[PDB]
Amino acid sequence: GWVIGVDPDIGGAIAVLSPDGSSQVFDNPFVHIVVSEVIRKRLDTKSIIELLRGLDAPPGTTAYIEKSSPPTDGKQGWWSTGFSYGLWIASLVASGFSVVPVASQTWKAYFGLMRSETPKDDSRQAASILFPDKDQSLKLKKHHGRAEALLLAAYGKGLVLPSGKF
Amino acid sequence: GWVIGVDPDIGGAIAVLSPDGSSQVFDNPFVHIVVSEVIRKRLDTKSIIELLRGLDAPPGTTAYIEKSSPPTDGKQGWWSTGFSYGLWIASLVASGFSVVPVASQTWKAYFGLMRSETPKDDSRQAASILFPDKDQSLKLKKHHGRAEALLLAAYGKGLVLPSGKF
Repeated sequence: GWVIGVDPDIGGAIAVLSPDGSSQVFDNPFVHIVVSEVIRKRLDTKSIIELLRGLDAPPGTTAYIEKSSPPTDGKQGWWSTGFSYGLWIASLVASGFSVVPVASQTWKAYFGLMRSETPKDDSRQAASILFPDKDQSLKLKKHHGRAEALLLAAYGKGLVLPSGKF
Repeated sequence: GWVIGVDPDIGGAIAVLSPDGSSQVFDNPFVHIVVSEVIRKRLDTKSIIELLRGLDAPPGTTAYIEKSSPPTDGKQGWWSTGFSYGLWIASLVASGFSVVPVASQTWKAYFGLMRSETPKDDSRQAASILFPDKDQSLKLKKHHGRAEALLLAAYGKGLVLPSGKF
């Protein structure tokens, strides 16, 4: 009855949809790291795992995670993408959750965002239409990570946008 | 009293040194994946975790893992490197182990392999000198992953090569 959505990137989030209709979303924890004298962010492994071990989702809950691709930042931009992705899939399988990777094109096309002039903005609107109680948590432009994780869970659950304006 | 060494790559291995002097080494489990019509290998997350949960190393054992760098295969060659690395560090932290990353230059320089004409061959020799009971398991050229994992654990433990020939 539960479902999890994971935007695995820095700036991402993990969302939990419960069978009683309620939802939750948590920002991905991160630390700082200096790579070649440049300040980078890096996911916080311990905080992610402890977050997963504190969820109310029963073991076996399916986690829908975006398997993405950054090709204009190149080396150590794909290392970061694979690192964050490998970190999340391992943390989920170790917490008792089943993992289903979803292409970014797939969940965006389902919610009609594939060719959006404002993709991050529309995802927050689409996420607040599905979960109006998260409207506070989708206010800022930096909340598109929370929105993607919610849409990833909503796609995996098969939710549909109600008829109305966008 | 225990120590773990992890060559995180495909073709890598995980080694366990016990306080009674004995040692073990396991090949990294993998699956096949077709990426852009090309057959690739990819670490087996479930088999890695189950392997970690079956070790006799008590919780809190430090795991020394190589943090490496492949720059002549480029895109999706660094995604693979970060993916395997993120997969391992998450699987280790989730199994109760503490992680200490070690540069490839660091452990190679400690065992005098930094400027070796035959780096993979010498690592197997160095590993069989430290652990002669693994001589059978270091016979083939493809066993350099097992050797690296053993040397990673031997470095983290502070072992020294006895005086003698190489």
